[PDB]
Amino acid sequence: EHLRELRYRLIISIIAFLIGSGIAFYFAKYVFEILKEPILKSYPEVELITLSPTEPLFILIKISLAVGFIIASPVILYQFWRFIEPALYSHEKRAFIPLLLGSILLFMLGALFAYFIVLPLALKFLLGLGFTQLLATPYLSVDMYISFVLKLVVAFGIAFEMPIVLYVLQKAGVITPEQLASFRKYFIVIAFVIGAIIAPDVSTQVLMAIPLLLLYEISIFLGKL
Repeated sequence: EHLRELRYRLIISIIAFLIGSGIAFYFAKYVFEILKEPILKSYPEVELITLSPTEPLFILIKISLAVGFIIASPVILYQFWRFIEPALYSHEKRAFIPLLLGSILLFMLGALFAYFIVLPLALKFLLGLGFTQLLATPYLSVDMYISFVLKLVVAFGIAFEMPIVLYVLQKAGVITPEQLASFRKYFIVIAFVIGAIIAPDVSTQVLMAIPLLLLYEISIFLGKL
């Protein structure tokens, strides 16, 4: 039965996923403007053009999905939690609700952080480094950028979860604070691996990474038993 529950909770997450995608589809052209402002106001000379033959949808869809995972996270986190505790780890259920709410706001926070802190600071190191304006004007490619923004905004939105998800793991006794202090070095690559999978150059890869690592240090810090 431990095996069937997953097949009955996963479908509840994907089905809700398609609901947040259908709704977002309409707010795609809107959410799309948002993702442009950072560049349309900071560097108006920079020109973003669809190098593609006529693929403005590919961008509208990719967005309508990721962001769709943002508005649907409230259900996703719910199904997730209700599949592990009290299910298999915790027990009390008064600690369940606060888990949902917290994890919920932590998602919006994890989502806001990147879009308002990471992404902006990223571009600054991408083309905002010195008077290197001559090598970049009708050069900007919407894809590279847009694709970057989203992937970056999501990875961070989720990454933020590790804490709470790991916090509960420790309180239950599955993982001790020390076991992590010994995984510090190994995790460093993790943050540098994910940081390389979405960031173009070192400056960016390193940038975003640090924040995750740092937050991961908060988790262990919370290790107050």
